[PDB]
Amino acid sequence: APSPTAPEQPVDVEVQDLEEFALRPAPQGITIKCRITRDKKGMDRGMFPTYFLHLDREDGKKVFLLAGRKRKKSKTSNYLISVDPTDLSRGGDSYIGKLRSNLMGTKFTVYDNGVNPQKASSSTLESGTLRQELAAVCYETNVLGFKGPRKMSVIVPGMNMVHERVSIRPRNEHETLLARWQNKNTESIIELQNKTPVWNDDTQSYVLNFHGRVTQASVKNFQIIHGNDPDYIVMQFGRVAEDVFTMDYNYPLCALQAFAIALSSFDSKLACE
Repeated sequence: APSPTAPEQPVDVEVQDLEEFALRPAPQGITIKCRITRDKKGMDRGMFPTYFLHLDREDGKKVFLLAGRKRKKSKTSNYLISVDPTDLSRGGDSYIGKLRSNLMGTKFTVYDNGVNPQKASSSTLESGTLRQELAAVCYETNVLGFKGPRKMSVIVPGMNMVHERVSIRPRNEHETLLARWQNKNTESIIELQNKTPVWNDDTQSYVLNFHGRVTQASVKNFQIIHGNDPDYIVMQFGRVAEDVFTMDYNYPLCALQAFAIALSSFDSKLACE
């Protein structure tokens, strides 16, 4: 008697500590399905919106995971990412990570809530208090926007063989995620990119298969892959309504990397949506 083949059933991952969850790589074989809600409360007053990440459960329940919001006054551009929604949405500054862009809008870095290595701190520069780099996002600029979707590359800390994330605590400009990519120090990192949208001559549009989870065309819709493994979707992000988007991630990413990446797409100068 041969054994039956059963269909794979999705199981709801559970959440205890939110910070612990947010840094935990999606396990092998498991997709963490979420939605991001842009809350426009306060925009009438000149306030940047708060974005809420909720786990999108099979039973239909929505479990709060993270919130993100752009800081009022910086002459670059940055977001705080927090496990306290009230504090973030109401003007506070507690955070487990933060998303920083360059002047141009084309480069972003995701850090954790450790110490900036430019604070006059000699004491700290040595073990475990220093700022961790979690992700770097780079957006390509183009020739008047040559009738083509956004191109992005994403760099993250590499994984060990017990499938946990290394740690990258840059002490100088030489050791950032962006630096190691540019200088081809690729032992300690992973290079991801957005999956190429395929031009469809019938629809006269660029398309990807989001498998039912994205329903509206948008310049912000994307999927992230390892370049040499294009069938395996590492994360996907896309519009389902005016102020709501899905966000799904897989190994190696954790919620905070994926959310941070998604948030970077909302900022963009070349501001389109």
